[PDB]
Amino acid sequence: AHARLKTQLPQQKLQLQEACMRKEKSVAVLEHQLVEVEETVRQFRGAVGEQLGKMRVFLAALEGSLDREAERVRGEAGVALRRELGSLNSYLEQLRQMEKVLEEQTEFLMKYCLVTSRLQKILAESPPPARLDIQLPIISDDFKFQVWRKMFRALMPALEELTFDPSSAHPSLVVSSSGRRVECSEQKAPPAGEDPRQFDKAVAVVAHQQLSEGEHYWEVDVGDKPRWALGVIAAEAPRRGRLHAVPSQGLWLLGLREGKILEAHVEAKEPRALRSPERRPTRIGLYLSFGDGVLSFYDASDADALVPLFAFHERLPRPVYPFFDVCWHDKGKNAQPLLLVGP
Amino acid sequence: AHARLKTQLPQQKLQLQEACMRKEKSVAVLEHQLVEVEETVRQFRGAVGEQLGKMRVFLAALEGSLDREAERVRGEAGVALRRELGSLNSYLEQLRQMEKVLEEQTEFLMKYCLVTSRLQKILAESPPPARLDIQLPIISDDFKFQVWRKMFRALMPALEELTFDPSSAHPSLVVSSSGRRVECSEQKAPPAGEDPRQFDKAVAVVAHQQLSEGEHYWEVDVGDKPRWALGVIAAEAPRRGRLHAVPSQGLWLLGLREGKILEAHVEAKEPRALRSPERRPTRIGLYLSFGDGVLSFYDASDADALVPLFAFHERLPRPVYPFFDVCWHDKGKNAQPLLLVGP
Repeated sequence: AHARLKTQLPQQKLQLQEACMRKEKSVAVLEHQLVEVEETVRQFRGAVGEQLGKMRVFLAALEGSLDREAERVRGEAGVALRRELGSLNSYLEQLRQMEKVLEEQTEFLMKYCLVTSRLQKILAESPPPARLDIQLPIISDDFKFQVWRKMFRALMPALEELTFDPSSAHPSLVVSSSGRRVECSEQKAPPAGEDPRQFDKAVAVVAHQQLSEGEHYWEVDVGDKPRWALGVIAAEAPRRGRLHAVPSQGLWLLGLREGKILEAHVEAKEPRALRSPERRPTRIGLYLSFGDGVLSFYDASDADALVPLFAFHERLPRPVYPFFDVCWHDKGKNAQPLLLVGP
Repeated sequence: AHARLKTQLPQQKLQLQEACMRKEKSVAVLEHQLVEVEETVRQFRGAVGEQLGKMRVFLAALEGSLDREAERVRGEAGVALRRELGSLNSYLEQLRQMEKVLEEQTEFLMKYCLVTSRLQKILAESPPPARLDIQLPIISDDFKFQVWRKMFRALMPALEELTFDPSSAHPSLVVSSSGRRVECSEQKAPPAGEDPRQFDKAVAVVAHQQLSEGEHYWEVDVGDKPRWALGVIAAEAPRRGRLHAVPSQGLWLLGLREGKILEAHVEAKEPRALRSPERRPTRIGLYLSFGDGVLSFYDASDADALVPLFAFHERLPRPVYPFFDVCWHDKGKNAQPLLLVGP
């Protein structure tokens, strides 16, 4: 019995040592967990400070602009009214000199004609009364709302530097040397090449830059173009031949056709039409955020107020090229170009 | 000739004195004009500072709330993980004591059973592994937009203290003692009195307070009430008998009828219907600003995001009572009350 216990005791000692090692590993895990919680709280504070500081720097920029405009208009008004005051003071000094000369028989008769002529000239040279016109921008109760809508365009990041690929371009379309303007050519196009990257039948161009992650925003000036489409195309999605404008094939579109109808190309038998704004879209900004997987099309005709049109909410694959369907030229009826707005 | 000139000279002196007095008056006008321009620039700076400081104090309040929540969750996590660390340290100390006891024939055999039993109890009392769960609110790219919509409710002023008049109330309607709840009574109403202030046939109540000038905002919880109307009534507008819901008689309404249809009562043959939100309105805030003459009805179901419904833009007369058409009780089908939301 003693030998069995003496042989079993090292096994118990080894088990206790293993338990102590596991406890030490758990204590190290707990310490690193506490450190990581503190670092996560610091990072959350930093990120919320970044967002709210973007809001604060927009507000400070607007306040500085308004204060500078008020200072400039006050300076101009002060300069003009001081010119008027100096002219009035000169006229008053001349009138006082004329009165002093009139206060001072032969010499009086000799000087009376000159004094009367100078007084008549001074009276006829009377400047017109000044006008109380100050044209600083007035701020009513609505003004804060005018700021609030104005905040939206400021919230979105800087316009993504996008350029048009000549290689992926449809053969009819010609891309300008700057890379921000594409338009259809009335002349006959060359036959489509064997390169699968360029579009065969869908008359469209995709931008050069490759959106990968994070928030992105880019604006397209459409003008008064009759029919077009703006959106994103999946990199794995095929391009040769006609393309179904559905998220399932890999196209997220906001195709407008026949001038008035603005239909968002959602998965269905037919792209369901949205409601047209009271004035036609001339400049539309696409906002793609990969973190929440949203793609929103904001009508930006006035840079102050951006009104939403449609927002896809499904998760987006990486990477999606921005996509611009300029469509057929239609014997000059659709010659209006889609141009990227650059900062 | 000399006598005529000598007699005419005082007339010229008096004319010069009058011209000098006019010039002095003009100089005083110019000086006061410059002072008033400087004061107007100071007042414009003060007003824009007030609006942008309202925005900044909302942003600072949100930042303080988020920072306080982060600090509280860090403190709770630290307390819990320190409890776990203390338990692990106690277990490690017990294991070290057991190992030291095992390191130290008759005495060893006597103590071996107790040491083995204590080691087995310590091994069986092993705490489960900790879980890395921190529930601070995560902020994605969308979070700033979540702030921006949240700014709207913060931009509007505090909820106007409004109470229901029992005297102007329709005879069927009963107003609670607090003054923020009105509902129809199933019992038969007394005959309408000769007082012209209360409504004869239009089943409605107007609030006690008299809006005079400036921005004002007040919220009504409608619940799931089938038919009602919210708006403003001109003080000069007659109330006895049926009232045409038009701005020309003096009623600005957002009457909802038959549950789904939400029609803004604009001047026409028929009140033109708006578009219904995807979920029914349960709480609607009216915003009246006399400076720009706007009356806007914002659907406020979530206090963060307020979506506009309709905005009258015509100039409003002073003073307009807020107006609440609770309509006929309809044998218990329309017994749901309209209650004013109070801060």
